[PDB]
Amino acid sequence: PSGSVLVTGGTGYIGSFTTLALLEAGYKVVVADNLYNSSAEALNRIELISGKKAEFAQLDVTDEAAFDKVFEAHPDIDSVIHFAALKAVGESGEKPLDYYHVNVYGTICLLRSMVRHNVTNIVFSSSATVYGDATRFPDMIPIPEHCPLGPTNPYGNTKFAIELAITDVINAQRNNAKKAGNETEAAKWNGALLRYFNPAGAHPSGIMGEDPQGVPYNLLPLLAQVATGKREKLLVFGDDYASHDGTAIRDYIHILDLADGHLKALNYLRANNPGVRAWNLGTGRGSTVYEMIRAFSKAVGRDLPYEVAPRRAGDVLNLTSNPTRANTELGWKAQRTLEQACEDLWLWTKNNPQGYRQQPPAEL
Amino acid sequence: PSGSVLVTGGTGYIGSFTTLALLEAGYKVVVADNLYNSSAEALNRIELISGKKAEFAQLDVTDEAAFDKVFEAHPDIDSVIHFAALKAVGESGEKPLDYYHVNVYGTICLLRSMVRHNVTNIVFSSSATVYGDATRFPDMIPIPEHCPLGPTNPYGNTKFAIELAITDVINAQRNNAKKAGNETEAAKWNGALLRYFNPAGAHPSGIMGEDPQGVPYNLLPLLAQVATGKREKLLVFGDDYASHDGTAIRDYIHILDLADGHLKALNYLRANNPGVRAWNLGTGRGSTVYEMIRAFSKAVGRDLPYEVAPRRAGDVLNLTSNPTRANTELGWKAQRTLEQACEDLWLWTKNNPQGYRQQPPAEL
Ligand SMILES: NC(=O)c1ccc[n+]([C@@H]2O[C@H](COP(=O)([O-])OP(=O)(O)OC[C@H]3O[C@@H](n4cnc5c(N)ncnc54)[C@H](O)[C@@H]3O)[C@@H](O)[C@H]2O)c1
Ligand SMILES: NC(=O)c1ccc[n+]([C@@H]2O[C@H](COP(=O)([O-])OP(=O)(O)OC[C@H]3O[C@@H](n4cnc5c(N)ncnc54)[C@H](O)[C@@H]3O)[C@@H](O)[C@H]2O)c1
Ligand SMILES: O=c1ccn([C@@H]2O[C@H](COP(=O)(O)OP(=O)(O)O[C@H]3O[C@H](CO)[C@@H](O)[C@H](O)[C@H]3O)[C@@H](O)[C@H]2O)c(=O)[nH]1
Ligand SMILES: O=c1ccn([C@@H]2O[C@H](COP(=O)(O)OP(=O)(O)O[C@H]3O[C@H](CO)[C@@H](O)[C@H](O)[C@H]3O)[C@@H](O)[C@H]2O)c(=O)[nH]1
Repeated sequence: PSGSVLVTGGTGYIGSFTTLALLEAGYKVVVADNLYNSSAEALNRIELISGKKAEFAQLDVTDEAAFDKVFEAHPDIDSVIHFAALKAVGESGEKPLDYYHVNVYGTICLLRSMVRHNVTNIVFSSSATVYGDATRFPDMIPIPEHCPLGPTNPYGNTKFAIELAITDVINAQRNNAKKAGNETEAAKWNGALLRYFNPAGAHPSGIMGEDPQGVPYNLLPLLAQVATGKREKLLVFGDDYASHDGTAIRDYIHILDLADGHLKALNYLRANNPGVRAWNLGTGRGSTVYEMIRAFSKAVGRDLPYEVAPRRAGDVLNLTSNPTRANTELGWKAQRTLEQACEDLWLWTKNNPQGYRQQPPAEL
Repeated sequence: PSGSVLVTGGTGYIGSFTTLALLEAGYKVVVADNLYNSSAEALNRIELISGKKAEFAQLDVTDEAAFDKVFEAHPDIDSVIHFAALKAVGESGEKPLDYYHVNVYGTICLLRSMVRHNVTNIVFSSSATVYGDATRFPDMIPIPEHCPLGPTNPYGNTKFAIELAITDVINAQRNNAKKAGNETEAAKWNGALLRYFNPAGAHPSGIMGEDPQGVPYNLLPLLAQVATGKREKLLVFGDDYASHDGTAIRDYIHILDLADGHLKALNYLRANNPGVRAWNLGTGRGSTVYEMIRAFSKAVGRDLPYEVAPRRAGDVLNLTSNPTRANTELGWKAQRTLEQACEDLWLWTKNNPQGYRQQPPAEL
């Protein structure tokens, strides 16, 4: 094997494609999830694509004893990728305690169990919401990693709190080893703070994609529901923004390039051993809402109906990425394009309108 | 009774004088502590001074079920003052996980139990370390509340993370009530973020003071050990600072004024109901290390011996407070002075060289 990796979440959206890329790289993957917002079927789809399958452990991330059982059964893990969290921004303003309990405390349980079993590498799933609004700063768009952090929602604060925790915990392990004159043990402890932006698309085979629980709230999944008949139309949130057409700007990156960025980051940790460092995982291409509706409509064939609604509270003007650091240091670049994401997203939705609770059509 | 209050910590340094001021105000106090860094004897000293005694509950703050038992036995609490935490800055760089588990997660358990039992007011014990170094900002000294936060140690990050949690949790309770057209229920939820600076001194009766576990590390307690014979001398950390004599600057506030600030804040919450707001609890008077050694030496009689050592890592130049907000809004001002603190501190140490594990001399 080319190494072992524990993947919390794993059965989730970004988690599934990440474990897929890991197995195809030759890694041994153990997936940890309580299946709150995903299905275990995603693993079966991985086996059909890669030929390899990951071991599955069903446990709550807030259960510290459960993390111990995993490391005791797999003492060769050495590195963990952390996806397990709650990601609904609006919901975080309704019940932030559940977010602080799952995201923050869940990470605490992980780190404690990590130190206890001597797994020294962690790759955290941070968001771009930690930057908040970047228009209050001159020449801060596109957004670099050295941008001062300041979230505007409880979800962002959880991610921001974890980043501070990851830095402190890991640096302590390194500094305590340096004090004891053990530079060897110090170099082993590393952390990758990957700040995702806006993910989109699915697998080109059309057998794997995003299948969450509850009602979708993101732009593309809602557009997919319009094009499939579940939704009547789309509600554009604000048309008076400082863009050219009037809609907000985001950085939409393909899920395949997003998941591949973990492989680059994990290698950079096992190589240089820089300790803790953050990286933006975007494309650098800013796209308006109107452009996305048009891009996805072109992928489907017909133009999807929409209606203009007032601005959504907490929505920033621009969230374009400055991925120059990730391109040079990690050697990672967004291969797939924005339009290329709409094509295999629509491929996934058209063939699988009911996600994983159905069996895909005759594919190969 | 003039209200009921749960006081986590309570048996600790700032906690003891706070519960003392609460009982003297007519409040009903239930003290929660695991006695990690304090003794239960402090309560007996309170009974001797105030005549009233607080109910004691021995429990870990990371035990959510224990918090439930308290609220179920005391359904009339309605408000909680949160002191329970780990405060050693240097130690936080050695084992930050224990700090994130006790400070951050302990607060999470409290809030969850608070929402569960409908106690709506919380007064958090924040530190001035959340400001970090304020010299990187023009005209930011003395330090106002609107200073952008940026800690330099894991201990500061825990306090900073909690502040964000307190804001999000409480604002959610208010906003959810507003959405349901219930402005009455929304006004009940409030939070006071009291950012302490540098506490000093003890009770003028000399029967109550600071008696922690382990070895002291703060300036005044170490000076007290020199003047009592336990220490040989004091080690001044750096004499090349940008002050007039060369030593660092801090804001030393008497523990009695510090504890009384909670009464003012608690009243401001039950009155205006502003939701969440931060207040600095200092004097505005900046004092160097040399001035403190001289001030305490004068309180003892003889001049204490000291030796100059290089700078301590993470020590900022200035930490003077800008308490103008606390003076106007809360109607709180530091009555006692700096020199007045050294006098009753030395009174406490001279008569009680072994803290609470001894019986005080014949006092009244
Ligand atoms: N989707 C986005 O636009 C976005 C953007 C930036 C960052 N992220 C972050 O990336 C990560 C993954 O996002 P995603 O889109 O893959 O979402 P997702 O919901 O598909 O993945 C999250 C996974 O966490 C699991 N989980 C939640 N609580 C758990 C618990 N207590 N115990 C065990 N498992 C638990 C869920 O079952 C799910 O599989 C999250 O941390 C999210 O905040 C996502
Ligand atoms: N001392 C300072 O210079 C300073 C300055 C700024 C802020 N503060 C903050 O003020 C608060 C009180 O400080 P203090 O000087 O009174 O220190 P302290 O040690 O006397 O008080 C802390 C109390 O917390 C208790 N405690 C710790 N962990 C616990 C747990 N898991 N369960 C139950 N109880 C637990 C201890 O037993 C102790 O009584 C702390 O939050 C501290 O960070 C102190
Ligand atoms: O029905 C809709 C949905 C969205 N939008 C707009 O489309 C853009 C993108 O919306 P969405 O997909 O919800 O993304 P963001 O609001 O940018 O935030 C998402 O992407 C973040 C990246 O950091 C994640 O952390 C969050 O969990 C996730 O809600 C925004 O400008 C919205 O105003 C609409 O106009 N109409
Ligand atoms: O032996 C000593 C101890 C201290 N100092 C100096 O005295 C000053 C005050 O030291 P100390 O009492 O340790 O206070 P701070 O370093 O300012 O921090 C304390 O006060 C904070 C207020 O926010 C709390 O949060 C921390 O827990 C606590 O360590 C500093 O300039 C030190 O460099 C010395 O020169 N020699």
